[PDB]
Amino acid sequence: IQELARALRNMIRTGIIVETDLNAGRCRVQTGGMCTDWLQWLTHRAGRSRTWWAPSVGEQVLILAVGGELDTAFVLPGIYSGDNPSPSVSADALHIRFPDGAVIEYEPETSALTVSGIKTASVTASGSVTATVPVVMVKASTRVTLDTPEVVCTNRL
Amino acid sequence: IQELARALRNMIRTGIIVETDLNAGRCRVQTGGMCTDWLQWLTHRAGRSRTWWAPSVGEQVLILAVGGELDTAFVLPGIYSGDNPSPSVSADALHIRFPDGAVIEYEPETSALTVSGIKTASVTASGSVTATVPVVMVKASTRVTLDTPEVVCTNRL
Amino acid sequence: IQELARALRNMIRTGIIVETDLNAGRCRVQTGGMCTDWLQWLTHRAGRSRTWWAPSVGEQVLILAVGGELDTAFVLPGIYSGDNPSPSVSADALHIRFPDGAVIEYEPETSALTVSGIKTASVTASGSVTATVPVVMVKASTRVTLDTPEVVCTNRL
Ligand SMILES: [Cl-]
Repeated sequence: IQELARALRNMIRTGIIVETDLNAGRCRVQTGGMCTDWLQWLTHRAGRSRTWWAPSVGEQVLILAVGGELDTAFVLPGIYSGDNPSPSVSADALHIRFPDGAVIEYEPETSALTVSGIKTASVTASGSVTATVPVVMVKASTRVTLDTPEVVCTNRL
Repeated sequence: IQELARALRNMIRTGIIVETDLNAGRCRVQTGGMCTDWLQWLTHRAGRSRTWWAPSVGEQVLILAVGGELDTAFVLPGIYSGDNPSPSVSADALHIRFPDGAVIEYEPETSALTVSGIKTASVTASGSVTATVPVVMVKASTRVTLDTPEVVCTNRL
Repeated sequence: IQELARALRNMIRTGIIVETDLNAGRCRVQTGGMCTDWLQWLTHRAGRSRTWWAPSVGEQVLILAVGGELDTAFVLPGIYSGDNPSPSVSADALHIRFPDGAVIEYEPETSALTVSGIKTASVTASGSVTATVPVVMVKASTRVTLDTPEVVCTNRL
């Protein structure tokens, strides 16, 4: 029958985000000769842990229709394109490129953890922050301020 | 035929996690008028790099059936709900909210990297940990301990 | 009809990565009695933010065919296997295991943020890096170097 085939071909589609609604957490997607209604996108976690990282206009995605009584569809980022190419060719590295030019990266080849291209950086811990490593370098252009009752240097200078 | 249509509608479904098996890495999901058998969930990576971040009871997910000789199905988190709403409305930020209230976040708008709401924090490196930035502030309520043969302050006090 | 059923069963498949092309960002996958052509894989983000974390040979994945005029298919990691088992059983923790043995982990149970098993670690910020916590420990086997015009210890020693 002719629409079982229509339902099957529309079950999984690919397309481009054309509009986002950050409050609703929904987007509209151009796929084939139409633009979808407002669809939710899948995120990494939406349970006891919750992630948020909104897809952007121009981002290529899959659209998965559930069909049935419900008949909703969901958006799943993301697919590399000419406009949005892979930011790396590394065999094993996790590489994250933010639109401000910042990079978060771990490269298992050199075992190098890299954060760069940012302005601010804050860690607020209630108990302990420790660091255990042969060499530590701080290159402060302005000054390092040590707001504490106490600093123990263990040996020499 | 009437079950091609049944297979098609059951190919992609949405539902809610009702039980987890952390040892097996499987979950059961309520979808429509039934609860699935124990299904594996998809994770970010399961190769040379491996991720683990178990979905939780109450989390809304997609279920994707492979059909065929195999006929298995897999669970894919996650979809925002009333119980589990988006933890942010930020246009570009990666925002992670843990159930202990901790937040990991980078906001490209302010280029601010944020870790907060945690107790402990440990970095164990075999070689070098360096930090290159104009201003550095440490606000230790108790004390900072510098267990090293040597600390070079490069200029003044 | 006999190939609506063939299209339906081939719509969603599972298989194993047998070859990768890091430049093209494509992989070939063994599924059933065949190996696919070069298929793109889905990544976390491919928009204003862009992620890269290539799947590896031996990694079990889903393959999603879009059918239709396009008829392409996309690869979605990842599924735990005997070769690539879950690196954790933790109820709430995000756990990342790199092939160099490094671990990135937050465990909400103990509220402990863990980075370990790495060699290098660099943060390059243009403005501020601050840290706000009762206890701070640095255990430098070799030396800590403070390349700054100024360090203010706020009280005592
Ligand atoms: Cl992800």
